[PDB]
Amino acid sequence: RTTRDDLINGNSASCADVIFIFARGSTETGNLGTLGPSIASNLESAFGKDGVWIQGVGGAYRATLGDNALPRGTSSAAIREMLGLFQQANTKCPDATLIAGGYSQGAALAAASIEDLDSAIRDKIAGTVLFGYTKNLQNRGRIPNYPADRTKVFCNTGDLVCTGSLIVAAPHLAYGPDARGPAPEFLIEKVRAVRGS
Repeated sequence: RTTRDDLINGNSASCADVIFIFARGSTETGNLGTLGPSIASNLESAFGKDGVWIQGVGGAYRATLGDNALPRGTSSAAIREMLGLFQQANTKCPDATLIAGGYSQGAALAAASIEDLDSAIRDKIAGTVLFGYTKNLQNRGRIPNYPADRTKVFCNTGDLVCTGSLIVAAPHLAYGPDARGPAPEFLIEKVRAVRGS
């Protein structure tokens, strides 16, 4: 449900082919929040339960609302936590294709982590999805040091955080349909583009 630790719990001897690391929004529960479970269900349908590991960013990432105001849109401790997860994936399963995503503060977290990542690991992330991306305007719809063709941003009209503000309006809470369809569609397509099928 809202908590998935497939990478942490996973057996190195039987690595999944695909590893998905997702960061939840502010004040959300577990380590997947409101959108992560929907994406996970569809990924499992496409790759099979044993074909993909779903890993939420928990630990030091408290998803504290106030941290949206920090320089990178999240805390240093949260960035360290997500970086460590990408590092764990790379060490535990060097041949797995990675995919990532985040919502709201988690989208800023995903962008900051990917920017700081060792390039050899960053280059293994086949696709990244960002919902209600709080640094959308500041970063011009991109994740620094990461290609545009591997990035998909879902920013609703009227979602003020996509337009340089930190005000939470109704459109910021309307990403359900995207998480159920286009987001997993994009991730599956990007994985198949490099892995074949």
